[PDB]
Amino acid sequence: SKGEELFTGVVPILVELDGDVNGHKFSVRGEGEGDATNGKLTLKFICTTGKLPVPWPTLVTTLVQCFSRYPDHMKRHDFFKSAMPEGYVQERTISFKDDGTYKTRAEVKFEGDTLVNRIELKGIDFKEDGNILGHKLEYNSTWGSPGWVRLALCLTGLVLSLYALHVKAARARDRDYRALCDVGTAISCSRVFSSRWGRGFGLVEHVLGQDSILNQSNSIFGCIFYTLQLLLGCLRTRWASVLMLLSSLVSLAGSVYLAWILFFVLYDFCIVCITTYAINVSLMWLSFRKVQENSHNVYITADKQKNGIKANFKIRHNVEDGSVQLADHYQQNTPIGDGPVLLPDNHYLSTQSVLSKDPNEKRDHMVLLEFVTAAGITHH
Ligand SMILES: O=c1oc2ccccc2c(O)c1[C@@H]1C[C@H](c2ccc(-c3ccc(Br)cc3)cc2)Cc2ccccc21
Repeated sequence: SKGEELFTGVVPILVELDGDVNGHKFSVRGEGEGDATNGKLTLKFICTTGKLPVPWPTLVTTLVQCFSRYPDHMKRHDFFKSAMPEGYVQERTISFKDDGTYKTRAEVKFEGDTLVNRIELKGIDFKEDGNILGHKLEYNSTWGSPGWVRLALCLTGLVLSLYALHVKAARARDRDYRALCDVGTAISCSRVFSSRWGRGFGLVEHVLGQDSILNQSNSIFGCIFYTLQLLLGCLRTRWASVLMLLSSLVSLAGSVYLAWILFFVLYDFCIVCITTYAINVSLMWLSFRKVQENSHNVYITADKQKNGIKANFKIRHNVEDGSVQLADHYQQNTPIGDGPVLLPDNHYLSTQSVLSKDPNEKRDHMVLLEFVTAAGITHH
């Protein structure tokens, strides 16, 4: 498109936002530059009116997708640049799960040589004690609380594993030892932990032999697994999530095997064992949700009725208590001008945002670096 010529260099950016969230009025001004050749944005935003009444992370998506890097084989699908310099109107509804909603209307267009994004934001139905108005979101932390749920699951698993280790040793030292989980008759955790399936899962010896250092009491692996699940729950990185997921998958396989041993080999309804299986299913589901979460591609489709595009996507904001706050985004873009625009095939934008602080800035502010690449259409 002709608009493309406006983005091959470095372009100055002005962002102006007037907002009202549950009657708390505020204004933001941002300035910086966009480098669409590298899909890169660098901006600093200031709350001009005082303290921002919502967390800065919740405004990132509202505060110029014309600066996305569209690979060359996708140049025909870049609506945003094709609508320039005349610009486009961008409207969103952002639904914060179990909380309020933002509605935004922005005009994005060139004024002289500056790409200007002017935005009106209305927020309603937010909870004063919630994560948004209550300022409970992490700004950019790389480590934090694991959350009450993960903590309960992992400490319970760890405590049970430690007790199983203790039980195995005590029963090895006294045939008449009775554990708290020795309920009687057909329920003896002592017998379970003392069986060959209680060491190396009854499998290690058959691959690594019985001498191996990996042929440890199951509860040792349990201690390690629950401790690492909790510690990885303190990390805010993709790789910690993938590790949690893979280890949960292993724990799933092992739990099903051990349950089979319980019911068809040992004939023992081991309540503490079943409890660890339930904890393992819980952690499996948590790591599954985690891996899903925060991928956050912006899914774009053409809206021929408005000569524009629509998009939808999910943002996950880390909460200081270790939980996550979903922000479900619905988006529409319509050209301001009457000249031709590109209507794309289905695709998505992959976005990475880095939030930081200006050590010399005393006003409430956010420094933002952003990298966005178009994808979702195979180059073949
Ligand atoms: O101890 C046991 O003896 C048995 C002998 C016969 C039949 C059943 C069992 C039994 O049900 C287990 C489970 C094994 C569990 C555990 C949980 C997770 C992992 C683990 C997960 C992922 C990765 Br990666 C590595 C290890 C290992 C063990 C730890 C544990 C702790 C207390 C009580 C029971 C158990």
